[PDB]
Amino acid sequence: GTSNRDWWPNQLDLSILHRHSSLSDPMGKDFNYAQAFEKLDLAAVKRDLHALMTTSQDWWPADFGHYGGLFIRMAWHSAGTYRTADGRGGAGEGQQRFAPLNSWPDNANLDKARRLLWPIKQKYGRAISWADLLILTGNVALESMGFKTFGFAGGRADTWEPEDVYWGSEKIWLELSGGPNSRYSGDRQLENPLAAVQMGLIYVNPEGPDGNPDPVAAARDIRDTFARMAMNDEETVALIAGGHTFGKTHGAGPASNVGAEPEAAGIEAQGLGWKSAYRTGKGADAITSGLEVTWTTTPTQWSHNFFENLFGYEWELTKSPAGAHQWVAKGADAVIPDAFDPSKKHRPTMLTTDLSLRFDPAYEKISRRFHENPEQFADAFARAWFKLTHRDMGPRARYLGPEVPAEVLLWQDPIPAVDHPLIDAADAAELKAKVLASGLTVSQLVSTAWAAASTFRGSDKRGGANGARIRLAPQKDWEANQPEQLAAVLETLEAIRTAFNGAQRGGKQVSLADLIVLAGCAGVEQAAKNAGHAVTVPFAPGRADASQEQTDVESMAVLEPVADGFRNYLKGKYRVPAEVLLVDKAQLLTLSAPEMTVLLGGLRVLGANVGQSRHGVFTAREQALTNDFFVNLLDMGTEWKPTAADADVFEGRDRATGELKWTGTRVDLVFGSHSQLRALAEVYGSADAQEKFVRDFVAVWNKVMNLDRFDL
Amino acid sequence: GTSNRDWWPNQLDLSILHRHSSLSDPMGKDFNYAQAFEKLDLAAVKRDLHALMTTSQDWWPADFGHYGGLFIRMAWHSAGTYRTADGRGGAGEGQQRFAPLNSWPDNANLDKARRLLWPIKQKYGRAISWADLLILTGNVALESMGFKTFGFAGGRADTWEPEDVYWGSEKIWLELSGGPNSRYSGDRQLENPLAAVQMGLIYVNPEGPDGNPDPVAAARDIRDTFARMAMNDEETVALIAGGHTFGKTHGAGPASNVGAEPEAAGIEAQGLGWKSAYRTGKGADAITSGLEVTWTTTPTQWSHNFFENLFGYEWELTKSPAGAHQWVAKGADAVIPDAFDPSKKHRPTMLTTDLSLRFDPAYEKISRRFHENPEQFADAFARAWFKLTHRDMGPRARYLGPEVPAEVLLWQDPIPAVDHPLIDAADAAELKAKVLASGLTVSQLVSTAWAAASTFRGSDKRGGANGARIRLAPQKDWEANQPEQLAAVLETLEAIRTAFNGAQRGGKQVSLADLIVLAGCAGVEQAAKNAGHAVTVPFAPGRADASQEQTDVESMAVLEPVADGFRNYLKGKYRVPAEVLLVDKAQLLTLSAPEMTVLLGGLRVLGANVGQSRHGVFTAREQALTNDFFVNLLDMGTEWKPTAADADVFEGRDRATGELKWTGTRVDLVFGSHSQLRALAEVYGSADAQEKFVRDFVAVWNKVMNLDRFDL
Ligand code: HEM
Ligand code: HEM
Ligand SMILES: [Cl-]
Ligand code: NA
Ligand code: NA
Repeated sequence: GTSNRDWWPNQLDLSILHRHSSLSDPMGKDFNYAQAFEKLDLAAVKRDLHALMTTSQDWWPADFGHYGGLFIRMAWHSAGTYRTADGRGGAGEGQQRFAPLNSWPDNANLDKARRLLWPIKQKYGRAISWADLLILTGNVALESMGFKTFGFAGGRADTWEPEDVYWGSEKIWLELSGGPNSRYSGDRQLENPLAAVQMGLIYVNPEGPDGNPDPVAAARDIRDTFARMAMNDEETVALIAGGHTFGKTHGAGPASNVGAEPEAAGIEAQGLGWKSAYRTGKGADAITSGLEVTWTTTPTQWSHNFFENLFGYEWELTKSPAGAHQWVAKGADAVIPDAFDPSKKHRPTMLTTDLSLRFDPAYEKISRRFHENPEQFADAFARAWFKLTHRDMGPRARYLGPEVPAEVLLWQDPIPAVDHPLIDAADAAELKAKVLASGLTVSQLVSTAWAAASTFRGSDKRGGANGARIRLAPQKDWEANQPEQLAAVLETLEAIRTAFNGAQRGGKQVSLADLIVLAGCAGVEQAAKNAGHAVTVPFAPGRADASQEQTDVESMAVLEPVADGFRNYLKGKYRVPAEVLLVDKAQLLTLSAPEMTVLLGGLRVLGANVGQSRHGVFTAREQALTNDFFVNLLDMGTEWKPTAADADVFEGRDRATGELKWTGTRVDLVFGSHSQLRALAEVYGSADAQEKFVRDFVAVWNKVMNLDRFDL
Repeated sequence: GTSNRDWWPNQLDLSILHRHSSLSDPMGKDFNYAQAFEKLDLAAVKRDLHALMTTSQDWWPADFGHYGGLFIRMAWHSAGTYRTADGRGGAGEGQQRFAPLNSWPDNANLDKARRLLWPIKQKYGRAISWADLLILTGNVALESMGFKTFGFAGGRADTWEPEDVYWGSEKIWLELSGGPNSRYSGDRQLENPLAAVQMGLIYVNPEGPDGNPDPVAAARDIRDTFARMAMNDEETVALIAGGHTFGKTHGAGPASNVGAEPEAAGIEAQGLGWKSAYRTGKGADAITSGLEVTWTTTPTQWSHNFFENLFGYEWELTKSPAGAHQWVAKGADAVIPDAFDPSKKHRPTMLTTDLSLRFDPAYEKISRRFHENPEQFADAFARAWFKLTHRDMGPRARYLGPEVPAEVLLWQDPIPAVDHPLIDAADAAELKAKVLASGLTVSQLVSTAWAAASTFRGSDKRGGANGARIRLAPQKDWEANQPEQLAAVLETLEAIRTAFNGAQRGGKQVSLADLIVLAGCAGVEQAAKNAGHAVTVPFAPGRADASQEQTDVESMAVLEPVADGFRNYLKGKYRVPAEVLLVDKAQLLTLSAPEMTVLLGGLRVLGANVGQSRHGVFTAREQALTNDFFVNLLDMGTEWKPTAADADVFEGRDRATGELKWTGTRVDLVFGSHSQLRALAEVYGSADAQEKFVRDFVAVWNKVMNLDRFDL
């Protein structure tokens, strides 16, 4: 059947805003995962997982009689899709069990790992999510083989359909770089927001860059992709050598033996894939990557044998039974045990990418330190394994269960505890009146609260107004945040705060983080009053102020809005049309198409635009909350044309007289162009819509102010 | 960006079950269109629409100074997408304003017509839908130009995104037959469920079949496509001759002047398309179809001039100014007015498809009768226009406002009024005990109530258990309904009815329609009891029994289920795989994926399979309501393979011993295979899910029993 996407392959896709509907969710609308998890007997789950580690199924026999290695790779792959650029991927939604990730070549035979866990998932039911189980299983694998983990948090709710993610433009799995859809340009520059070298890989090609078995060149791809997944040199070395302390690769015969990935397989495979015609198809005959490497003398026990082997031998380029590049120890004894035959032993082997840890000069210093000091190695690995598997879980308030680490980590963007009484309804009314009496405008108050709250992204639950980090480096200097206007608003608000907190009894006080949001609420109420409408904007106190010392300035760079349609802002020119970037921004904010529409039309007439640009400001009563944006956009008395200067900017002229009435961007005019957005704009631009516009605008304003409020 | 559809273009699409969520809907979840429409001043709207008819806009000037013809085409095209095969298309959801229909070639310049209506839509807001306004505007155009309509119902709620319709497989607009995705095979057989001859046409090609100007062969396409839109010979002639009493076609210059359709046009076109470089690009210079035909000497007034011209001249094949085939009257004077220049007159002209009404022998007799009896033409056209424009609105109980015709029409599948007290909860408990004491089994009761209720489709709101049509021709004879078993159940239930109605005083009686659904509910109660669960199934009385004379046997044939995965039924072998037909059926029943999953798992263990097939009956306690289907399907102890005889039947064998445990169809095993369906099966197959399975099943059972209950 030919679809709208076939006919008009470049039209905006709004479906990404309407995923995760009550319709697709088999749980009741009242289902609370946290409430179910908090009654889970986690100790009983961990005992079942521990017994599973050494209970081989004949449909996928356990290497060395232990599934630990397989389950560590499973949990590492669940977490390893994460990109810092947009916070998409990671383990936080259990997306490994859906398309496309369930059928990525780098996830080959993790279908077997997930099937081994069905009996335990079945036993504990809704009290443990697949998303949590995949990570827990990884932890129990490590614990069962003598490794002390840093801890574990539950709270990853299951999802019921594929995340809409840009994974790249290539039309062939594992396509080498330099093709018609190359993710590389210039001097091997990987396109944002990608964090893997090839379509269907987690980070890098274990053979080396585009198959070239050079460990030095491979090191470059390792550093670049791992930085793009929030990992520095020390963390990267600890993770790779930590993982490759356990288990083995599978390359027993030619890859051409392996059949269809799960999403392409027959219905009778019942959700499994990569069926191999090679000998038994499994166990001693398994083919996964096409490499055949076993790193250590005890693949089912924690050791420091990975670095002993890395540094204790010289390495020779060789080929797996499948014809993949890999390395073997020159002049070595057969010291490595076979996975199935207790009478066979093998020489030490390494991947190109393992030799990166010795032949990259910066990696070599860390690898030597970890070699000489295996206790430093074990602590770095434990901290990195925690960070990897929790990086997208959001604030510490979301962390459930008895194994949550007490140590607060810089990477968590921590919020101090609140140790004092909160402001009540009468206090909030008093502070709103003081804000409005200071002379701060609707535009200053709405702009500032928008700038603070709109850094939130539901992809990894980073950002939001909690913390008041808008006052700190680097947020206070982001071009979109208008740093000089921002500094003047914050100076006034901080004087209001000091005066209010000075006058209080009983330790009651208000955070700047709360006052920034409450001020924006006053601005919206004033705008409604300006329009002749009395509304109360909801407000929930309880935000706290984080310090500069509790803020990683480098990690915060990825939250800079370089495109924000709701402020008619574009830092530079991009491949991607501005209207596509607007819908991407709405998805990160968790907004529906109706919520995006009403929010943007309101923000335009409140003066939220960066630099007080007139673009899209379709009103003669700026700083009044009206549906003017919609009534004026949909007026067929106005005709629109691109400017000679700039084809991304449109003039709206009286169709009769040619008089210039308005200017607008692609972000403004898409609401009068796109057939589904124009239908929404019509509802808000109708003569009966004033009360609905104000109500809906206040609702979506309050939603944005509260995105990071997991403390509630 | 490469998507799951790009990687796996044959996988099932579940997104069609999760459209029309609260997320995409700008209205509150409490919004009731019927209540809004009931408060509309319909008189005021019609005055505004009368005024609009002759208020010409410069950007699309009115032919003859009256938009009536354009608006009649607009309304005809809104209604004209309808197919009897699945009930999809039609005017009932206002889909002409969305992709792809807003951009079909046959809908060229109807973007101008919809834009002319924006001021009226704006003025009345949510109190009149686009869907109601398109039809009402058609009605007012006819009334303006002197034709009395049969009436008008409101109540078509607006929709907020495109409907998922199979319009065909061609990848080229207007592709002629015999291409690589031909909708024709054999002796010009049109594939079900399509009801148009080319991709992007409403019914037929106005030049003739694949552009060959033979009015006799064109008549064959007209008869076939109109039949597939529920219209017989009389209705077809009345509609074509009626429509083409008004207005004109547009082909003033070559089609190459005409630019991008609306979904392809620049953002500056603000939702309009087909911008033309020919002269002024509008009015006298307009290009829409490429044909240049004006039928009557009074194109803005009801006349008898269509059939006077048709029969009154001999016709000569000629070419429009765009190169299109059309016909001119031999030796005629210039009697037809110009649309713009009072000093120009034209000879009569006709389309190939107009001449069909004269040169097809069966049409010729109707056309001659209409020519000789113009009152019979006016009455037939008025009745056909009402049917065309209301065909997909469902039972008369949905019809709103003060212009609803009182006459009950056979095509409405009418239900008699209830004129008696209904059964109460005490009566319902008595009837259920009598049903269970009769000896009717769980399997008999569930199968019968499923057969009765599951004919409903939300596409045109035809079907359902109201009317007890399962006891009439043709439903009582349908293979899927198991005619011999059905006869036996109906006889027993009619004996219980006769005895209950005979014992009543005060006129109280129960309909067979009610008793069939109540007897199904008792069957589900009994099944729950068989499984040790205490369950009440909700029931709402008030169905009535329709007569055979109130049931058009030929119209009822299109509701026959030739595929029903819920009974593991396939009537023959189709090109579409059975799991695609299952999701298609779920969409028609208005089911979500979770609802489809629970229902099918339950029906399999209750014995609802046609012919008592063992396929998918994965329980050892048939007629007990359990989640056995899920627990057994997901059991990894079982391995599945297609049979020798039949690649569409699968055997489930113990992995260890090779013993046969189960058999299943594609419809059974897709729940074990598709990654999203398997995630749902797992919820219902978990150790904590027995009660949730029972309660979810009862909810979706009652939902199906109530689908056609608009009387509530
Ligand atoms: C440059 C980064 C990495 C590369 C290129 C890489 C590559 C690979 C490859 C090709 C395999 C073999 C797959 C098979 O044939 O079964 C594998 C196995 C494995 N990897 Fe990695 N890996 C990397 C990082 C990591 C990290 C960060 C972890 C965990 C902290 C990890 C843990 C494992 C484990 C446990 C296995 C063994 C699976 C088993 O026993 O079945 N890897 N790796
Ligand atoms: C065999 C079936 C039919 C064919 C092939 C057909 C074909 C056409 C074509 C090609 C046009 C010219 C479009 C243009 O260039 O602007 C037209 C116009 C029109 N048709 Fe039909 N039509 C059919 C049936 C109907 C029916 C059922 C109705 C209404 C009951 C209808 C009412 C109209 C009217 C009112 C116009 C004039 C538009 C104007 O004045 O702007 N037609 N038709
Ligand atoms: Cl639930
Ligand atoms: Na994420
Ligand atoms: Na329909």
